[PDB]
Amino acid sequence: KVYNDGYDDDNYDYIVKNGEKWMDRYEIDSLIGKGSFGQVVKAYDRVEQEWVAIKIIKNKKAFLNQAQIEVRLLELMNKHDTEMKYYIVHLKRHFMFRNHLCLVFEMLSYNLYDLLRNTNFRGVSLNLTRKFAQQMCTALLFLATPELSIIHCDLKPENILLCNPKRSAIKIVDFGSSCQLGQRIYQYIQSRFYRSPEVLLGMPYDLAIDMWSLGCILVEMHTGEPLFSGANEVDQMNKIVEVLGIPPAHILDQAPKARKFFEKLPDGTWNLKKTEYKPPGTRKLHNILGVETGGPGGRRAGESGHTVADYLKFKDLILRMLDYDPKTRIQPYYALQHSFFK
Ligand SMILES: CO[C@@H]1[C@H](N(C)C(=O)c2ccccc2)C[C@H]2O[C@]1(C)n1c3ccccc3c3c4c(c5c6ccccc6n2c5c31)C(=O)NC4
Repeated sequence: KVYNDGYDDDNYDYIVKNGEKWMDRYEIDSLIGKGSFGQVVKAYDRVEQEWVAIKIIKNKKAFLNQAQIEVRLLELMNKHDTEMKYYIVHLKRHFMFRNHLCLVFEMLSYNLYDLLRNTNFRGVSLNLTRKFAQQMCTALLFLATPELSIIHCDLKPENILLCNPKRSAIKIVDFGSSCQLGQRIYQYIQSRFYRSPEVLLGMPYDLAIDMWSLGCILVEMHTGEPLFSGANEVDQMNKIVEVLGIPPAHILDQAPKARKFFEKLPDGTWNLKKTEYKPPGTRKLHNILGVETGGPGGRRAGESGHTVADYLKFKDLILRMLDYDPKTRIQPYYALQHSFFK
């Protein structure tokens, strides 16, 4: 039982070895990430004299073909001149090495989930959250470039990395599972916590599903907990409704999976199917954010930049991101014009 001459394990993953030299160029330091696609390695590039992250794709057609699509999107994105591209992780180059496709990315620092973990899931300031909010909106404006029209499709704290551990600059990484506007190919998409209503109801969707994700992420960044932490899709929708109420009838009348979560009563209105929740719309975002009670858990009482006014602008922006209708849900260009960023 030997795989690819001893270089691979039984999952077609490359057996990583610390200190290994590739092509008299890359000095492999250690394994820093792992996934179904394969592995991510820290390394030093002798030619450019810089630390890089090498994503080593499994030696398997399924995963190689997926990675070739990633490479297309990244190169497509990195070609565009506009400065909005410096919120996407840079793909420096790619190559084949002992039958594994290898993507060389710039090396970034911690991810926003690490950040939350350090606070013991109590969150970061509204002032830091604003900075992240603006940069993420700018990155979405970029993905909305008509010639790109890219749906990241899986936005979450662990996919948003800091450039430098002492600055607020962030970049979105991992477009491996990244949809693109067009004919619908997929329906089970996004990570559950950040999955939009249109996806849950099996409806048409577009770039607006990333905006939904962002709304959930920003609240999470300031409280430290996920806004909608569903253990399954029923739980997920039920938690969304707690805060936002029953979705509008005109959406549910069209929703193919409306009946997974709701029933249409004889009077024509929609209610939740019974399955431990607060009534629709009664777990108010106002109170989740602690608008008038000194922020979440009162921990921001007396910190500057956390007044009622400051919280009202943030709350308003968030609600416009969590619009049930993806046609009127706020768009990136308008997000950046909001009072919360002035
Ligand atoms: C996005 O981070 C992933 C890894 N997660 C976030 C996890 O394993 C986590 C899952 C759940 C909860 C917490 C972490 C961290 C690590 O490897 C992963 C696979 N990666 C990928 C995957 C796909 C494309 C690009 C990357 C990168 C990249 C980097 C990266 C990392 C840098 C430093 C430490 C860890 C680390 N990682 C990185 C990573 C990177 O610097 N550039 C691209």
